[PDB]
Amino acid sequence: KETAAAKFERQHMDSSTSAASSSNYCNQMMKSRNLTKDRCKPVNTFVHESLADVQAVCSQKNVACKNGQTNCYQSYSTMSITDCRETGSSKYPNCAYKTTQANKHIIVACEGNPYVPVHFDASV
Repeated sequence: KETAAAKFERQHMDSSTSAASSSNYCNQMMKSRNLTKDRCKPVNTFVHESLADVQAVCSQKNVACKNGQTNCYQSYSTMSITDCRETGSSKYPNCAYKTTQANKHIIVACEGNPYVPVHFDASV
């Protein structure tokens, strides 16, 4: 088992780099983090901020989640993220991704005790 919170850090945290390093980035990371094991995860965002910073978002701006639930929060500041988007030539198990760096507000769903991020909802 892996807790919800550990899963979030696995799928979305990458504080070692401040930006989307290369055009290779998503191809390497999606595989490293086991995001291309059962299929190619269509889209995935990595956050290049400190873990304390991303956790703090749970006390920031409360907004509606895409799914209609209300445990979503938006960062007051923009954060450095990298979006990974599956390409056309991407054919499981040979998943292919486009790497895109950006600075945006992230929206995460939080839960538990302590209240931590468990899902990445959107970036804006």
